[PDB]
Amino acid sequence: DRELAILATAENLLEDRPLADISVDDLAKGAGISRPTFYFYFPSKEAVLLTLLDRVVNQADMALQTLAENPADTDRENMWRTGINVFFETFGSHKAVTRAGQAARATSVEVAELWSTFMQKWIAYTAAVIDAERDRGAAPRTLPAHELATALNLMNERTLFASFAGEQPSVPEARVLDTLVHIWVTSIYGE
Amino acid sequence: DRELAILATAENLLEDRPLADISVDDLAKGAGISRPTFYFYFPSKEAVLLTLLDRVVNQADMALQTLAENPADTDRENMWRTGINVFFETFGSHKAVTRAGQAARATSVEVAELWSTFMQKWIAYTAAVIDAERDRGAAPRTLPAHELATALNLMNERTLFASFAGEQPSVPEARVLDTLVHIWVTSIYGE
Ligand SMILES: NS(=O)(=O)c1ccc(C#CCNS(=O)(=O)c2ccccc2)cc1
Ligand SMILES: NS(=O)(=O)c1ccc(C#CCNS(=O)(=O)c2ccccc2)cc1
Repeated sequence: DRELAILATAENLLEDRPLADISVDDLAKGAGISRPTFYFYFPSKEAVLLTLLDRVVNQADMALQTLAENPADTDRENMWRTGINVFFETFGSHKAVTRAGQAARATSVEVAELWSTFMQKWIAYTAAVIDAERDRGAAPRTLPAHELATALNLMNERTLFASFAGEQPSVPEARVLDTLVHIWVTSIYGE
Repeated sequence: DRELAILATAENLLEDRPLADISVDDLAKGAGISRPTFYFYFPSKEAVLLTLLDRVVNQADMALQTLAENPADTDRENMWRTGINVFFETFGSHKAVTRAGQAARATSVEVAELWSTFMQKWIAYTAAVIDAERDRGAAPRTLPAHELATALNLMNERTLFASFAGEQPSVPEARVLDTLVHIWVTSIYGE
């Protein structure tokens, strides 16, 4: 729609500057519409970022749901690698939205609640798979599954974001998947 | 000095509200001085937070240096637990400064560089101990030591902060030390 044009303009402009340096008039100009026509589709530039983040987070969530219903036929290391890779590829494909979404989180209760809702879902699913692994006798009963899942998911949130944002310090982007898979597998399967 | 009174006032006021909701006049009033006398000791409320964070970070750093020179006589699990506990106790004792310091980081190049400098030091020290553990034949040569160290330190930064800030999701504060020690020990010693 013109809606898609506003979203595409915002994702494109977030690649060279922060949301603070983008005006409603910048987004309108980019989408070939007026300022008031803009305000028809979205109440604020903040609402545009929220919609962009919602789309990225639901893409990750739907990719993980697809994988959950369609297990890869490989060893347990390559199965965790496949699941972590959903997040690596999805957020890694939308770095500017990921970086601006993380920033907004301090300032936007809707952005903070969106990230919180999905992190709770992804942790609950992580804990359920660890529990299944313990029930089949492949993983030892060590930490409570939900607490282990929480820290592994927060590790991935922080470590993926540092790599994508080029922070110092960070794991290089070409090494981060293998780094996370090692810590997940040793911490889930180790005595 | 009056310097200490300004710092004590700022740490006390950060326990009930963010830096954005504190005025230079609030800090002056709390320290029993005028606004211009305030500006003698610090150029901005931002500079007060930077000094508070600098003190907290250097307290952690000096506690870790003391431990490094004075190894506990216990198994390797309790030794990593002792080292992680420096961070748990130091930042956990200064939650309001930790929370405001993390926030400022998006907005303050000095705060971002301070955290970055110390994270690089703590990762370099973590990697050196893993390497020593591999050299003595107690730890297997798995991931590159520096990349493993990076992700474990970023895990701790994020997970400690979520617990302290009461985020959803978070590991409960009374379980976070044990959760982190499990992941460090299994990921450092596991094949
Ligand atoms: N947001 S996050 O990056 O912390 C994260 C969150 C969750 C997951 C996951 C998962 C598990 N699904 S599975 O990999 O298909 C699998 C199936 C069966 C046996 C082993 C594994 C990965 C990452
Ligand atoms: N900022 S952070 O929380 O990620 C972190 C960073 C670094 C450390 C540490 C450490 C290692 N020193 S040691 O524990 O004394 C030890 C000595 C000998 C044998 C095993 C261990 C802990 C935590």
